[PDB]
Amino acid sequence: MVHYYRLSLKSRQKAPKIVNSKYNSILNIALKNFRLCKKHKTKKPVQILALLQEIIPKSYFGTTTNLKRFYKVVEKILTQSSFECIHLSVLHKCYDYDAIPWLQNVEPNLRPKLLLKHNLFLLDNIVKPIIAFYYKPIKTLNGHEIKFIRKEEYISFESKVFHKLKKMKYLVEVQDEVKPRGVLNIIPKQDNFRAIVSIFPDSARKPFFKLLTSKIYKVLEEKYKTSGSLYTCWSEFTQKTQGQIYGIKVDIRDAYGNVKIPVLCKLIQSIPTHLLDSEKKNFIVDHISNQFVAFRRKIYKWNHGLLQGDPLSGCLCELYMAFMDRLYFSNLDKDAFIHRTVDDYFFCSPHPHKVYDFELLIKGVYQVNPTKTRTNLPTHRHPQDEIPYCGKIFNLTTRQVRTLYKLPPNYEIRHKFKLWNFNNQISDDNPARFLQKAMDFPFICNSFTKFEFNTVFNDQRTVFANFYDAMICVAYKFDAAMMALRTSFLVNDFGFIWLVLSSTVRAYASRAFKKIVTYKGGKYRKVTFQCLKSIAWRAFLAVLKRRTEIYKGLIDRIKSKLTMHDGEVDASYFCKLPEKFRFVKINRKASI
DNA sequence: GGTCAGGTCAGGTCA
Ligand SMILES: [K+]
Ligand SMILES: [Mg+2]
Ligand SMILES: [Mg+2]
Ligand SMILES: [Mg+2]
Ligand SMILES: [Mg+2]
Repeated sequence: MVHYYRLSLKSRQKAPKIVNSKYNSILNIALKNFRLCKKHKTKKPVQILALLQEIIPKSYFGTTTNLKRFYKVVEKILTQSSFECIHLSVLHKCYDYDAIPWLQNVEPNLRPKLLLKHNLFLLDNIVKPIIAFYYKPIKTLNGHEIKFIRKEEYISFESKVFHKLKKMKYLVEVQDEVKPRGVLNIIPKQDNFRAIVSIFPDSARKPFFKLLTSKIYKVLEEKYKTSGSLYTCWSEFTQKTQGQIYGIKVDIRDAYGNVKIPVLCKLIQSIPTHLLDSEKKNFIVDHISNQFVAFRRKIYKWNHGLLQGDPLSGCLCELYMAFMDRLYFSNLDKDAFIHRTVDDYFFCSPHPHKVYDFELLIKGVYQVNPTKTRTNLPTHRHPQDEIPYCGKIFNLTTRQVRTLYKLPPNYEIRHKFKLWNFNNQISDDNPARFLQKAMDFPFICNSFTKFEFNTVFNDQRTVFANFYDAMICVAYKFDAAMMALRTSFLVNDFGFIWLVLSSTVRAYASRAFKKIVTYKGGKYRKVTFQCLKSIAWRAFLAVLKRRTEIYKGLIDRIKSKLTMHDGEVDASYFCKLPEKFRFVKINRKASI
């Protein structure tokens, strides 16, 4: 059946004027207060919990323990992440039914269900609605994190930039009631406004879009020869060049916006008809040449480049950019190294003047964002030996590369992991499936690759560092899952935890070992399987020590094989958790 | 049973 209740406000319901006859009269006073609360002054200092304790009479809850149990899930909603869920069970289970006065008159057998129902009501009709009334939730796009802005200042931000967009031709109204492709959302991006579109779901045309994008990636393969895998690029470049590596990374400003629809349409028509049929060709071009979008119940045309959020703008922008930089890429200096994922260029060469020339070559052809550009060039004001590109960190001097992590200060790492799956729901009495499914290798698979475990251009100690960081991530995921077990499963009778923990350390060590042996490097000495597993456990402890009273049984059990080969490993790094992970917030508390 | 090939689901990466 269904054992999950979703935390997102999306599923909320607009409160009725009166209680529905099914629910008890008590709720109405809450409802009344809610209306009063909505009418109440919209003071900018606002805490959802305080206002919420006023509108909801405590008498509904009866005892303070019952009330606190309910406001715990309210707090969870205030601190929610995308896709997060709780068990519906938690809304009735372990509630002191003797305290609830209105329930006391009713027969005990029906008390849970009724309670459940009523609790459900108050969340969908009051809690989620009032939160949505005072606050607006926007995805940070860093993990599953959700930032809560005051509704007023978000509407002012979105309308400010909406007028800043109507004034310029970027957004016009074509006003012929043409069907909206999707709804435009404006979601803050530091300085930039990052305007995107949530397309409306179309299942009938989705296979056609997939066919189209497949054909376009095939024209990118057949023509404009693939630039090559970044791993082998870096490998051959570091092996062939012995001198100091000078490199620059540049971020194209509004890569999708500044594409020219006329040029891209006439480029789409250029494709030979056997690789793309002319009827399909015409579809591609009139799709991208006519982009119609619904804003505040109004429809507008988008005439600035490729609309972001489309199901065919990515492959098209790649087609455009890759064709457009063919001249440089086709033949450069044999010494030189260049690579672009999408909108992000990375160029390294022994000769500094060449890197300088490349910066100015790209800067003239396109308009860049100058804060995002990173280089070790002496002429630049803040040269760095470590340059970040494609979710990795390349140190040009050391020639070492390490996984890049994006953890702002005060960031709560629990956001990074999706523990709840509404399509495949685990019952509350099956904690083992939840914890296991959380610890399946697929989530860290990206970091268990050649790039991070190769020793061809990576030092052995840097291989150790990458694996240690990956295991730290795994452990934070484990701890988050444990908290989820305690918050919603609430299964106190749990001893299966250690089996999953140990099995996962074993298996991840095996995977990293098998990928490390396959991509043996010249810098490779001897790499223990045993001390790799031991490093996994020390990485765990670095995280579990953050909640040592709650975990002390487990951590003391862990301490009782940690045997660490080669003198280059400092070994201080493995005992103390890295500085990046020390300040991430592992306790959730309502900040609104 | 042991491979494959297709398909599906899942969680992660990049921009
Ligand atoms: K960016
Ligand atoms: Mg970028
Ligand atoms: Mg960009
Ligand atoms: Mg991660
Ligand atoms: Mg997915």
